[PDB]
Amino acid sequence: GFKQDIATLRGDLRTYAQDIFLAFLNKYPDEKRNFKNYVGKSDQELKSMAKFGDHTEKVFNLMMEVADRATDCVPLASDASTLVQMKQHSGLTTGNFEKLFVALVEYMRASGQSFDSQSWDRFGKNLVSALSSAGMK
Amino acid sequence: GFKQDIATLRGDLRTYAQDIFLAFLNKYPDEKRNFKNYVGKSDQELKSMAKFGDHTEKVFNLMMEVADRATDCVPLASDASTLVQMKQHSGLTTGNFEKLFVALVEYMRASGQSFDSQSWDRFGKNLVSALSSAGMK
Ligand code: HEM
Ligand code: HEM
Ligand SMILES: c1ccc2[nH]nnc2c1
Repeated sequence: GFKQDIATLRGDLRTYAQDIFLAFLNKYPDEKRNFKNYVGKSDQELKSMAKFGDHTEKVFNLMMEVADRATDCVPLASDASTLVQMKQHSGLTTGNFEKLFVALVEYMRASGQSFDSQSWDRFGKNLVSALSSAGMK
Repeated sequence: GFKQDIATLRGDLRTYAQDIFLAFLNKYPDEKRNFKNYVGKSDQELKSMAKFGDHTEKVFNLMMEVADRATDCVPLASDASTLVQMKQHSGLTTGNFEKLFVALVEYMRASGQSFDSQSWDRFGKNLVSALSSAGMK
């Protein structure tokens, strides 16, 4: 279930982080505007750069902490507030997060492994509603 | 304390993992008997070898999970059974693990941060005793 999936992702976090972030950028090419430095590069070109993996790994470490602290796939309000207030997230809206979790669930369903894709879809929806309650437009 | 230290290490895991594992190999150079490929290499040459980067990341990803599942720095018996039975660990004895943790604790004490070094010393001793009970020589 959801708790085991956190362990699966953590066990090979740098690899999963890169693959899931590429699935997001490829599904929603207009989202690369938040990431101007990745424009004009294929998947393999992005992965060869240490900065890409370094950054994504740190992102997914925080995502897994939020997921592990959730109750029944409902994140804590205090974790949603951290995500809203981070300077790096200034001017994001909840739709950016909605799209990230649609891509993440699609990746899990195509992987042919035993992810609890329903729990992740629910986590993404509950994270969007928590971000709005914590002040994100 | 110990739980916060897991969060500290996870926030810069790649760099902490390679640095601690290098501290282990430089304190105990005979431990290269298990890593014949690492002979004749400086730290900066090891860091640019793909499989050094791979073992080391996966060592620390899993070690952080074992730490997180522990109670008062005592690991789960099931976690010890998994570590003993890994086909990659067939040539190992508990002394290989003891030495890793002696190096890890020395690294934390020298860092000048706020690690709970005493807790990591207990965790390494308790992991060793759990590995023995699970079947490691
Ligand atoms: C639960 C979801 C998310 C988490 C856990 C998260 C976490 C983080 C973290 C930890 C960093 C700093 C990483 C580093 O040190 O390099 C970061 C940076 C950033 N995030 Fe997110 N993020 C999330 C969702 C998003 C989304 C949906 C977007 C946009 C589509 C976004 C855009 C950015 C940008 C633009 C940066 C700055 C790039 C940089 O580090 O220079 N994030 N995020
Ligand atoms: C808590 C401590 C440790 C954990 C959690 C751990 C975990 C792992 C993991 C997850 C793997 C698979 C890595 C991969 O192939 O990508 C692995 C392989 C290995 N572990 Fe460990 N390990 C630990 C300690 C050690 C120690 C102390 C030694 C030797 C002194 C050792 C020697 C190996 C060797 C030789 C392999 C296979 C070849 C290699 O990865 O270079 N491990 N270990
Ligand atoms: C994937 C999901 C969230 C992110 N925040 N910065 N970079 C990210 C990549």
